[PDB]
Amino acid sequence: LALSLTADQMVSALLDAEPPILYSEYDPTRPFSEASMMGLLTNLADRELVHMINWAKRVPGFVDLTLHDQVHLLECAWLEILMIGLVWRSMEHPGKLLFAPNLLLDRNQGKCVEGMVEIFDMLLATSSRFRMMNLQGEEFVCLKSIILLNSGVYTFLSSTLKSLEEKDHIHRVLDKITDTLIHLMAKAGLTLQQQHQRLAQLLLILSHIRHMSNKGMEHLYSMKCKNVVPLYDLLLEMLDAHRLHA
Amino acid sequence: LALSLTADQMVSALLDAEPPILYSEYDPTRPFSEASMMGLLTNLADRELVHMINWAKRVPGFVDLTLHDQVHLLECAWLEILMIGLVWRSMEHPGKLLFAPNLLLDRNQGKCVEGMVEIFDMLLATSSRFRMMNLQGEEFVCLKSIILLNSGVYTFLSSTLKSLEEKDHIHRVLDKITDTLIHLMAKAGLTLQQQHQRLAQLLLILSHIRHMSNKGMEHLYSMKCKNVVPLYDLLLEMLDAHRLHA
Ligand SMILES: Oc1ccc2c(c1)CC[C@H](c1ccccc1)[C@@H]2c1ccc(OCCN2CCCC2)cc1
Ligand SMILES: Oc1ccc2c(c1)CC[C@H](c1ccccc1)[C@@H]2c1ccc(OCCN2CCCC2)cc1
Repeated sequence: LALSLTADQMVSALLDAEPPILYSEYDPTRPFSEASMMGLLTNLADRELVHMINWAKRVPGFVDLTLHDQVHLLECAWLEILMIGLVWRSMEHPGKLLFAPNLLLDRNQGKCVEGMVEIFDMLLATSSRFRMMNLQGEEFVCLKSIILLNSGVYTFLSSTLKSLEEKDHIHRVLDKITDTLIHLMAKAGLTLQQQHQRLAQLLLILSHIRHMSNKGMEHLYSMKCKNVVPLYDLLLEMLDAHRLHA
Repeated sequence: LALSLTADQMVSALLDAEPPILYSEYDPTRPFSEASMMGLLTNLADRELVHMINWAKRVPGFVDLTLHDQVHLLECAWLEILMIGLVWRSMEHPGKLLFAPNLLLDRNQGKCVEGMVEIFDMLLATSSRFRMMNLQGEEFVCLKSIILLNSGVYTFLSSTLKSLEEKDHIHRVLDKITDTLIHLMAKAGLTLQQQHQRLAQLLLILSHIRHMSNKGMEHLYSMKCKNVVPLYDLLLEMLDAHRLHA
């Protein structure tokens, strides 16, 4: 039961749920001139999405939702989630984006079309902002979970009784995550004022993350495959697990 | 001095700053068939922007910024600000959007191209959400001010000393607005837990507002004039006031 966790248990569950850090797939003994940067990043992102499913299923309360609802939330959120992870791992790399341990790019490497130089700079500024806030790992996992639960919660196109229950559940969990962030902050010695202030600062950054995702989606839709499985459909298949591998 | 206001003085200043509610301009004795819905809404939005300048100049701390910074924040925020106002005035109109007192549209009226039916539904859901939260007028003016100050704050493309001071000032004001929201909430009788929870719920809605603005921008850019003054430029002229009308 997600609504029964204590703050410590919420944090411990998020921390234990973290996905791995993957590597970009390229021949390191090959000229950099030769790689397609978008190809690299597309390959990486696509591998990260499988692990994002496994992560999401471990976010307390997520699998209490309907399959359809779980797909919708991921369909709305996945790009924000890739981005907040990128920005987290880039904190200790001022001026650079740590896409993977073997793929650290500066803004000059974002310029090869099109494109990214816009998104690049925005991602770097957000990384800068987290650096300046001394964002902690325990706060980061709360925020990534909040994105998962929140990004899609006002675009469910139903007001069925089931859909009211789904939303109410999501709002309860999100409330629990707010309580957890506040707890982390009191435990770190912050005054109540600084607690409310820092909570607000962190949530306000999620709106820049939304922006960045929308801008990035604009680029990705402007380059979309034709006779392909819709994302909803890829998401649904990865989420719609059997229990034969128990 | 904005940083010296009490919570009561912040609220009183925001409340006193509210823009007027304008009317759509059309011949009411003329078939509805004949109006261009986008034409109506474009005309209205453009009139509202002048008043948004006057509003913004009254948001404590805003005119302490540089002219360039004030233009940037408005350039990033203006569509979110029109939208949050729309959603506020639509609360008491379930299923309808109160663009103006003489222009209340349901989702079926959003369908005449293209387009809006997407944006329409999103705006209605946000209105629904505020209704369900019993959003208060005093909270609404805090949130609209937060959008003004926050939407553009991580896309200033400078790290000059002046630009560090600008950002620090913005963050201080935003902090003051957080304190004010918390104050409103304690004064309304909410427990501390409910205070943190409600603060987080309200700020999380700002990310849906960002989304909606981005989607709406996508539509507006897909219909842009050629030999026209850039928005930055229109904004700069309206903001770059003389003091000859004292
Ligand atoms: O950790 C990460 C790995 C890769 C990335 C990011 C984080 C941040 C956004 C990047 C981006 C750059 C330019 C334009 C848009 C986004 C890029 C990235 C590249 C490609 C992506 O998408 C490819 C399409 N793919 C098919 C279904 C799932 C997505 C996603 C993200
Ligand atoms: O209270 C309001 C008045 C009008 C509106 C809104 C709020 C919410 C967004 C609406 C919208 C509908 C469809 C697509 C996009 C947005 C529309 C609106 C229409 C047109 C707009 O922009 C016209 C361009 N104009 C030139 C410089 C300033 C903007 C803005 C908003």
